[PDB]
Amino acid sequence: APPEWDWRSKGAVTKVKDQGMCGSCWAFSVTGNVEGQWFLNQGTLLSLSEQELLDCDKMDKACMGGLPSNAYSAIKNLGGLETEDDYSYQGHMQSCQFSAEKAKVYIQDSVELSQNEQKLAAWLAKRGPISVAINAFGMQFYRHGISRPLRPLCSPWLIDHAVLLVGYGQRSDVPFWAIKNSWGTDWGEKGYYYLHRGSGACGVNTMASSAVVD
Amino acid sequence: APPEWDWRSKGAVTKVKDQGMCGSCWAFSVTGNVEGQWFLNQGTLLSLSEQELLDCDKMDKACMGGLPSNAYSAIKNLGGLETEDDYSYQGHMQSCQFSAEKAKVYIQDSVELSQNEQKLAAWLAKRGPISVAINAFGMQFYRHGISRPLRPLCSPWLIDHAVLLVGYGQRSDVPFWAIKNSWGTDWGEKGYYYLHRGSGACGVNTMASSAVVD
Ligand SMILES: CCC[C@@H](/C=C/S(=O)(=O)c1ccccc1)NC(=O)[C@H](Cc1ccccc1)NC(=O)N1CCC(N2CCOCC2)CC1
Ligand SMILES: CCC[C@@H](/C=C/S(=O)(=O)c1ccccc1)NC(=O)[C@H](Cc1ccccc1)NC(=O)N1CCC(N2CCOCC2)CC1
Repeated sequence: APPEWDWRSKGAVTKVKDQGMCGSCWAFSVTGNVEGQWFLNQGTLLSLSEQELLDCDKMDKACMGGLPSNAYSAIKNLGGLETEDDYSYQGHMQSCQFSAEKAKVYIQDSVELSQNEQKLAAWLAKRGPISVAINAFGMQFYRHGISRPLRPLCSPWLIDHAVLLVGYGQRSDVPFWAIKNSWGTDWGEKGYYYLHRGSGACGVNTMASSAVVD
Repeated sequence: APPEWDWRSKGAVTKVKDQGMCGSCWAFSVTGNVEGQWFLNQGTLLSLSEQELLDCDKMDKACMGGLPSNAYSAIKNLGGLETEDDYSYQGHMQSCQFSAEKAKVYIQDSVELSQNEQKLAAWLAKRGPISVAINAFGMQFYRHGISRPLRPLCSPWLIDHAVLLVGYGQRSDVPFWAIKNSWGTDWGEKGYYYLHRGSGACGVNTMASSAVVD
């Protein structure tokens, strides 16, 4: 695997979005991963609908939380995912407005990735952005820099956020993961969270996954 | 046994893989079975190395064919199976790169199952995906739907392929076996072959087996 890699300059990542006051992080983690997979496997980067997951996925609970695993399944079962433009984000659940004929992206499966961060970096560089669940301890008071919270304070037992691994590298010889958040661009480093890489920081390596598009 | 059952929605099946131009079907049939056994008995689904079998299993012949029975014996003798991440698939034989400390999965033995399809269904629903040898005639032209070639075209005595039973059920009162193939996802129904169940179709029930984990 390469020493460093980031998908933003390669066209596999959409701009940073904002979930607002809705606890829909899980939906953004999933669309971000699916957007990357569709670009790399079908050739076009599209901004996909988180709202479809909020309204047409009852296994998950919209603003009250969800799991990428259930999201991938819902998208497959529904028959596709619409774009942000055809099904805009409202920040709250509503009756399902999914239209099989409006869907432009399809999922056929999903995979759970390795818990080894070296292997995760290799997968990322070769197959695209990875959906990950993390403990958000080191994010609220976050501004910039490579975050490395006191280990016990960011354990995998309290994972409570879902985001996206977009790249990795080293800043002054300190390994990092470039993580796309969903709280707008005015947060952190242009909407991104940089986390220490190689220490199982905030359980970032424990629940990595990706959809398998058609 | 349940009227229907499929391990895909239950987390015991990895993504559909692709042999490439290599007669390594036997290796995929075996890793698929072991992946299911380790998930059910140890709790985690890991994508395992078919390459290990191509390079380290000397009773079999890598891209020119193999027997599930030989493969189970090799895995046991080697001391386990490494993951796809640690020992990636190349589609051709190489020198053995197996390393004891890299082994993440191990088996204690293997069993040959009954040819009775009702018993096989019951065993599948209770113990997991089953490795099966099959006459691949019906798969050569397969597009979709429940395959049921004429007897003389799919003789149960002309076995040439090895796949994995992942589920069973019925489509319009027609009983079927859901079979995971290893020719990529563009083949068949998203990489899967659906075969008539209850008629010993293509000898699918004649060489059923499974690794024993625990
Ligand atoms: C209120 C839900 C917020 C939302 C997004 C985080 S957020 O809104 O940006 C945020 C972060 C930090 C402080 C406040 C708000 N969180 C989630 O969707 C998280 C994401 C997640 C967590 C763990 C593993 C994988 C994914 N999931 C959820 O919160 N879920 C609700 C509980 C559910 N549990 C299932 C088992 O039985 C108990 C309930 C799982 C999904
Ligand atoms: C060139 C080998 C291809 C490979 C995988 C099939 S394949 O690549 O998907 C494909 C599909 C359709 C047409 C051609 C090729 N096949 C095998 O490994 C097959 C799988 C198999 C066959 C028979 C019983 C059990 C398992 N094995 C073999 O081809 N082997 C050679 C013959 C040997 N004898 C068979 C008869 O009894 C004594 C031993 C068994 C192993």
